[PDB]
Amino acid sequence: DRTPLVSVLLEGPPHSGKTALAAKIAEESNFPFIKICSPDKMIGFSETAKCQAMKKIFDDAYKSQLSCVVVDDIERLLDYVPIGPRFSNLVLQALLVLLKKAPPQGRKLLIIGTTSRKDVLQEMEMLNAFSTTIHVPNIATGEQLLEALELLGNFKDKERTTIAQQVKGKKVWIGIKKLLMLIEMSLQMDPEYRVRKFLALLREEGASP
Amino acid sequence: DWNFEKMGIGGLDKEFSDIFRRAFASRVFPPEIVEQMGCKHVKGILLYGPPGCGKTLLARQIGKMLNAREPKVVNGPEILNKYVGESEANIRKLFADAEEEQRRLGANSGLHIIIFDEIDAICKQRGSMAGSTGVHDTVVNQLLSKIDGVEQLNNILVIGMTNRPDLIDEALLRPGRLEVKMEIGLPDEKGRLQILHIHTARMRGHQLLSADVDIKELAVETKNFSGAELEGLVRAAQSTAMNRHIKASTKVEVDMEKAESLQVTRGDFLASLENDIKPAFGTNQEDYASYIMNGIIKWGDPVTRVLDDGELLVQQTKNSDRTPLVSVLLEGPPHSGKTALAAKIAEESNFPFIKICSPDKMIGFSETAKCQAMKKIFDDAYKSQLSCVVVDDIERLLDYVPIGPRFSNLVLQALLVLLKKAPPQGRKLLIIGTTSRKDVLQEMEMLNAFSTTIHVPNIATGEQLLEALELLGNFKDKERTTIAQQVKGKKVWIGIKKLLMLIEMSLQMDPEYRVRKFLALLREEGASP
Ligand SMILES: Nc1ncnc2c1ncn2[C@@H]1O[C@H](COP(=O)(O)OP(=O)(O)OP(=O)(O)O)[C@@H](O)[C@H]1O
Ligand SMILES: Nc1ncnc2c1ncn2[C@@H]1O[C@H](COP(=O)(O)OP(=O)(O)O)[C@@H](O)[C@H]1O
Repeated sequence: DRTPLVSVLLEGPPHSGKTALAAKIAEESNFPFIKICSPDKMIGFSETAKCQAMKKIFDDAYKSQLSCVVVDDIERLLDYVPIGPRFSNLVLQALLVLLKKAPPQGRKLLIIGTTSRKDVLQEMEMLNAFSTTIHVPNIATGEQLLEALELLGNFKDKERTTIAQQVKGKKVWIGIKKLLMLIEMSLQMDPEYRVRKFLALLREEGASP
Repeated sequence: DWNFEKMGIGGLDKEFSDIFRRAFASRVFPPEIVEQMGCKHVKGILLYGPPGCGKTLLARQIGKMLNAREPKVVNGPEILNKYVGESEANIRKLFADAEEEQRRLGANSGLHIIIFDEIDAICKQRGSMAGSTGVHDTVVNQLLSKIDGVEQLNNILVIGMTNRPDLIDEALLRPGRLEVKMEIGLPDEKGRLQILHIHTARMRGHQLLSADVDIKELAVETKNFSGAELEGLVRAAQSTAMNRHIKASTKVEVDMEKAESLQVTRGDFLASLENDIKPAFGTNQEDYASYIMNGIIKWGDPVTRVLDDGELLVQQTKNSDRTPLVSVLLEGPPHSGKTALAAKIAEESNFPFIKICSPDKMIGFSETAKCQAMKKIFDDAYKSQLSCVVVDDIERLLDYVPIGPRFSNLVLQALLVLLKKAPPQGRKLLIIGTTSRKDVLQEMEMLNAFSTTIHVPNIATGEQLLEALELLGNFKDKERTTIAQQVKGKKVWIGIKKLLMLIEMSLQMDPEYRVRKFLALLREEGASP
């Protein structure tokens, strides 16, 4: 009752799977009113239109005894691009004002964010508004890679052994979505050369943490 | 009576049954039980889909089915007038007969039908902010007041048709107003079969069609036709058959009975298919001739490598379930001929819907117009079971110039967003980009959105240039030997288009002095990366 408004930021490396986890949390919330404010439904909008859309979503969110709103891929809303830099000021000011506005008496709210560039948000003095942050990591060991390959269920036992013998000798750094894409790309060759191409792609993609 | 087929509509099996069940189930049941229950009647429905797929026809047929009076067709753009209180007056004139007849006859009145066409051009979301009210904030208010107001009308039905179902107000779609929504999409094989039967029943009856015409074949041939396209095909075929009959009669003194025997039509169908009808949601054969103009000549292994990689990507995007969206980027030095290979891959794709987006058609356009054009192209691409879209130059769409640097941010955001949006369930897409400056793209952080990259190199050996000259076949044997001896050294660096231009320029001198000019031009050019 002393904290009617809460916030949280989910951040990590790209191709790591943030939106899915945010949606899963929202679904498991069991709240009467759940919404998503994504940037792919505002293609071509100017600044003021985006401001109006965000305000309209939050106005509706303010008319229920409970709520939950997800703002995902913030850096797309702000219109950021490293050259310059350049971005939109009106949207940033609107978001900063809305992140600390209390609903009418007796009602409650919860906001979840998402991003892939934490430092750039830190430079704008934004992390002073979010109450806390959570970190989503990538795959960082051969055992986890083999476990994921098993759970997906693509390769046989002999191929599992062949890949393990070579891949258990060091550490790896790869996201989950990229892993699915690599598997799908590998499966287009003839049955003989599948594992070789998979290993070649994995070696090429591998980079220092 | 339902008999969807008898009425004159084919391919609408479920989008008719659901309508009949949900909306019209309380108009035909015995009045006694309906009155005993005490349930009102639905007050309208909404139809949205691609143009030319048979919406207005369904509205008129529904109107005729219920013994309703003559519908009042209205066009959305025509209601607006520039004086105060003229648009509202027009919107308020359509509901006169219903009010008068209910006031007179009590509760035994008939049924009136009103058809709004392009309902999204007068009814847009109202502006909440003070001082930011729209210009058409009164038409919507008048329409909302009339549809369901203080005085009830229980003898009306409003049918609205549109194409952009997401711009319409949200107070106009609650269960009281226009509470049923339906989608009419492009017909599949069975729908085309039914439509062709409906449109050739008359010719079959009058005994004019040949015995060698097979409707199933023509059903398979047309892949993304709508109804209007099929009807136009039939009419064009019959017209060309008439023209052939007249030509045969005039050319020769043959008996008229022979001409009437020739009145049967077999080749007309294929001729019209290949030369008369141009689908909007189908492959276009007129553009590849304008991009791959001089053809693909195999001068080395790199061409084979690139084509094989493209084929692999296509085969992946066809037969996958975990990746409905795939992207690829062709990058290389200038004048290497990237657009030609991209178009060749697209042509060899064998996909129902192929389109090319290039900046040549956007001269003088402001950035917002370019955004709208790209959005429309992708929106069209989202309506087919398979697709392929080509973005020609990703460096002129941005208006990049090294000084500054200066470019347009909004188009870049549109591109970055549109490379991640997946199509509706079950449909698949493929995107091929073509660029000449990959480093600047990497600076903008666009190179991480793509999936894979392909490299298109230049000629880098003497024997490759000699083989290219052989394939082009311009110079004779002695000049061939002279050139081969001169540049046997493998330190050449030239683009294919530049090679064509140099050959054309060098050919303009007299027969004696032709090799020297070509060699001088080649030497003047660069010789290393
Ligand atoms: N193997 C080949 N690869 C590419 N183009 C070829 C080949 N053989 C012949 N050509 C011809 O070369 C020309 C290719 O020019 P194209 O328009 O693709 O250039 P480009 O690389 O897009 O140019 P720029 O980057 O300067 O805009 C076409 O006439 C094509 O017919
Ligand atoms: N399902 C169908 N079966 C047969 N013909 C159709 C069908 N749908 C459309 N047509 C043809 O298309 C023509 C025009 O359709 P139209 O009413 O203009 O559609 P829209 O509402 O998209 O403008 C009609 O005259 C009709 O012959």
